Amino acid sequence: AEEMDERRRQNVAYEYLCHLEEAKRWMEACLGEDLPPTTELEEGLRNGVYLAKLGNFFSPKVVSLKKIYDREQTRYKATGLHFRHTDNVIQWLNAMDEIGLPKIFYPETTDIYDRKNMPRCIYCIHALSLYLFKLGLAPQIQDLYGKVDFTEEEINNMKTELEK
Amino acid sequence: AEEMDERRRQNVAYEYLCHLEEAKRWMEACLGEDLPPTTELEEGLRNGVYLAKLGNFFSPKVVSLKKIYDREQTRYKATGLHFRHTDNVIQWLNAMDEIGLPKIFYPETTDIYDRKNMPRCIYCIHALSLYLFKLGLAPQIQDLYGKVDFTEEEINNMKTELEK
Repeated sequence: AEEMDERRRQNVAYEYLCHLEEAKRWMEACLGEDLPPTTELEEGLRNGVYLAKLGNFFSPKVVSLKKIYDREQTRYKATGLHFRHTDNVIQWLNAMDEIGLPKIFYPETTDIYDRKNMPRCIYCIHALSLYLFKLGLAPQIQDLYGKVDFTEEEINNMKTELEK
Repeated sequence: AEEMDERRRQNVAYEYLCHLEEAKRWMEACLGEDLPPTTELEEGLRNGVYLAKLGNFFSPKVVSLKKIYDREQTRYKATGLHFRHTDNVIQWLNAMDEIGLPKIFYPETTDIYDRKNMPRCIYCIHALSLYLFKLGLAPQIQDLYGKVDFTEEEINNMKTELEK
């Protein structure tokens, strides 16, 4: 009975990993390049490069690839996050505003850059996917709730990450 | 400078009130009846009656108006929530699953019944609205961010509610 609030927690972690995995595959399907491992996707979206590319994918008229800061992430891999990376997240936000995705789904720059609330970012990706799909601008995102598994260590890691 | 994290907080509350107002009007537009005041909408969705009605509106195959418990909410007005109201929320959930709304957006029964996380409910309504609109089953939800105002007292009440 007391272990219920300890197993339900395991479930949340698992479900979030599935949603992450789904976001990862869909972005890859759209971008045509590999994204970091599902287990490291959150940290891998922080510099906003992938998001800005996603923006270019559906709203090219608003997000030019040549104007993305550290497009190859060489700077990021080398020194880490830089204040200028924030512009990338903003380009993505502008991309979504251009195509009509309702703002209630938008995360704040800090939510992704300072990783204050990455889940909010994932949820937005998912909503953007549903919106893009209905406009016939991107493939449908997958649903992997039960077809995908993760090691006990990964669920455990995600669990503690979703708490403290 | 210290009042920034106290004004930004005011903004969040305001934004949420706008989202609630938008969900309220859209549901009314779909249902053809009045819903409680935007300021009391959250508490007013707890018994799931309006949600089940929303369910019947887009998936009558799954939700029969006659199988909604306390459809007139007479029980509710008399005595508060009753365990049997939980079924209404569940009918709404089944409605969404039937039309194919991605599960990532679904709140848990407890989130709305025990009011553990009503915002999750509101965000789901918005995703549902976006989806239903693309299916041509319902009118488009409005964007009221700037067009609408609330009293200071209301912004304030919502603010403290969104914290402790």
